[PDB]
Amino acid sequence: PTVSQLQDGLEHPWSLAFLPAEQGLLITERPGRLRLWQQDKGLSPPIAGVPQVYAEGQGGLLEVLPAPDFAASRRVYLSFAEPGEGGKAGTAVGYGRLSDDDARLENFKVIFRQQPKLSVGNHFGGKLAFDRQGYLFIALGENNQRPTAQETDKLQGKLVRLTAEGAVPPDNPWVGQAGKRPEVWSYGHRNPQGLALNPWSGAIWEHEHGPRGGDELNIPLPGKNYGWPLATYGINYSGQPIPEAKGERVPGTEQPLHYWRVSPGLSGMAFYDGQRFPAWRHSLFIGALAQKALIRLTLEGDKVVAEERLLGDRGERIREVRSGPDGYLYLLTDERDGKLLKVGAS
Ligand SMILES: [Ca+2]
Repeated sequence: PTVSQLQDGLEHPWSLAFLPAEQGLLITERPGRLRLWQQDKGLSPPIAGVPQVYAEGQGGLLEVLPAPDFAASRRVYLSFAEPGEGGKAGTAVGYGRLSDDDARLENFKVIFRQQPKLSVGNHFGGKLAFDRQGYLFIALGENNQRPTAQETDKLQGKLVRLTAEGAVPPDNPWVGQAGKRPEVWSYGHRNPQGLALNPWSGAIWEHEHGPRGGDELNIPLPGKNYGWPLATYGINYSGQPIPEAKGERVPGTEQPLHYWRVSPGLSGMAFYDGQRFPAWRHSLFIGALAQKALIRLTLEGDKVVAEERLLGDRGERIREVRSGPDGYLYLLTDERDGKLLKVGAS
């Protein structure tokens, strides 16, 4: 593949999002800054009005996602780790309006908070995605408290579906059910760092880290249990089993679409529906942090039929993957001197 380094000097960049036409790209730096990159103008100073964050461990400023109607509204959603009571943090999601001159995020306000707050630095999740109807999906980790992913009254280890304003859609699976959070779409997730709308089927797909082994790709269905920590393809970091695990397959829990017994460290995900590189059409691209590579899965409908590895000689932790309107892939690398990369098939 071809690789062009478009920008360096990004401190642990986490998310990118394209703005319309040639207006550029927004990029988050996990320590807590939002930037705008454009091909002629380079990288902006930090944009004003961004929330303060819990910038410890894996937390900080996470996803940036312009609203589907950004051209009209200039609305920009952000996810981030937010401090709370008792010195524990949790994920939060809000939005503001990017000013006409790109200098300031105006009137930022939180619309959703993970509760309770249980993290001391790990497993925020944080990816965001809109579906075809404009509903907002939010992927949440279990804050490193493994059993809470199974608990229906806790927002740990859940995929959440909200309206554009953060309200609960009345057809969410748990609405009206005692002891269950009505924001929840699916449960039993560990630490999801991939979330994307399949452009052909209209289904949200998700991926998540396993512990020592067992990273997973899922197609999450409403009200379904993805099994963490009762079911897993991984073990604990010590080499002992995860204490709560009953098996790789556990009845009443849904299997992953695809799994990796040796964890690449999945991060970022994009379906390729461009015209520039026809050989890449109907592929799903996923970053690998630990294995420092880009994964390409060939799809036949909902089936994964082949797995390819790219960029394995570059030595960069791939944190973010987006399919650009110009037909190239755009990546961020997770390092102190983090990079924005433009990647093509040849
Ligand atoms: Ca699972």
